[PDB]
This record gives sequence, structure tokens and C-alpha cells, in this order.
Amino acid sequence: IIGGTESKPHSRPYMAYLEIVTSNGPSKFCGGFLIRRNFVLTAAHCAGRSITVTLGAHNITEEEDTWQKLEVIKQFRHPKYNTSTLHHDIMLLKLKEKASLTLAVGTLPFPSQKNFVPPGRMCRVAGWGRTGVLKPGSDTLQEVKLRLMDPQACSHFRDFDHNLQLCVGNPRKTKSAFKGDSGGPLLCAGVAQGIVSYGRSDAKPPAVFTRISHYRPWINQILQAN
Ligand SMILES: O=C(O)c1cc2ccccc2n1Cc1cccc2ccc(F)cc12
Ligand SMILES: [Zn+2]
Repeated sequence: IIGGTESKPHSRPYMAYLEIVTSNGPSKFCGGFLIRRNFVLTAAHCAGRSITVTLGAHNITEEEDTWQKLEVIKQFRHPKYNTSTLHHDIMLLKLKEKASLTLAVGTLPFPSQKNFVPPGRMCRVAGWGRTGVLKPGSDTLQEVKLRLMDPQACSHFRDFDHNLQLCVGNPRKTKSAFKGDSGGPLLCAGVAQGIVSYGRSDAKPPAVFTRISHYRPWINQILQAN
């Protein structure tokens, strides 16, 4: 998160910190969010050979009783995920067990409505990602208020599409999701409308988020059938 504030500890109890293992390099990290006691939503580009989820975290460098370190048994990438265009950049993680509900750990549900969100309004995103181009990931959960933009603001991302994705962050400001924030939810008036997907290497906003609304039928399908 660039240009944000430190979150009040445990104030976003659905937030998930993902450590992703690959066979041939060191760990990578993403965000995500708990939508059922045994399911986490994140970005498909955060897939790996294996993933460990930490719920209940604020400062990820300091173990505490709120932590739940949970095994992932299976990763379910959206079947239309494309690694070139990054369309359908969304994935469900099934946890080996159900998480414990605590003050610091709970789910974020969807409203029954599956409405399309138009541009104009302010939304919030949180994550442990980098705080600048040459800066490590934050030890503490950070968050930032960003402007939903009209889709033309993201035209320079030549594979951006308005019906699949949200365009997030006023280009006049430095405030933005960034590397390490992948998979984190964008909340607009307290409702999850998108997922951090990608942006510019130089961190100039806007960034591109996966629009959850398109995927609700998919999300329902995996949840009902697993
Ligand atoms: O480290 C990462 O999280 C990461 C790995 C990765 C692989 C394929 C696609 C995207 C990817 N991201 C997100 C990301 C990469 C570059 C610039 C970004 C700007 C803004 C933003 F929100 C997210 C960005
Ligand atoms: Zn604590």
C-alpha cells in the first residue's frame, strides 16, 4: 500500500496474509480475504505449488494469540484465467480446516445483490504489500482510500476491460495498491467490490482490480460443490 495509514489492529478481521511457495525460487506473498470459514478469495496470479494462510495478523513479524496459521488443501483458479491478458484473475483457496471465529478473525459476506459498480466513489483497500517502488513489504497491515475511476483512465493497460475489471486510484495522487497487495479486497461502503490484480511497475496509479460481480455465479458454484 502506497500513501496509506496503518490499520487499527484487527479492524479488518477477514484479511488473509498468503505465503506462496514455488519449487524454484523463494517465497512470494499476497493478500486475500476469508469468505467462508474454510475458503479464502485471492488473485489467480498468486497460485503456487503450496500456500499457507495466516489469519488474525496485524504485525506479521510478531507472533500472537490472534494468529491462525492454516493449511490450504486445494487451489481453485477461475477456469477462464488467462496469464497473458490477466482476465479472470481470481482464485479460491480451500482450507484444510475451518478457521476459528474470534474478535480478530471472521468472514466478509456478499449481499444477495450482484450489482455493477459505476465510477466516481471512494473505496478502501488494505494489504501488507510494498510502500513504494524501492521499499519492502509493510510489517503492519496498511490501508488507503482510493477513487473509483471511469474506465478510460485505465486505457493504457491495453488488456483492461470495463466489464471485467475496476479502474482504481486517481492518477493525480501517489495513493495506490501495489506489489504484495494482490488479492486484497476493495471495499466500497463496506462491501467487497473487487480484488487487487495488477498495475504499473513504477507504481503510478490507477491500478486494475478484478470485478467480483462478474464471478458471483462461479464463486457460488465452487462453494456449493466443495
Ligand atoms: O508482487 C505482486 O503482487 C505481483 C505479482 C504479479 C504477477 C502477475 C501479475 C501481477 C502481479 N503482482 C501485482 C502487481 C505487479 C506489478 C505492479 C503492480 C502495481 C499495482 C498493483 F496493485 C499490483 C501490481
Ligand atoms: Zn493483536
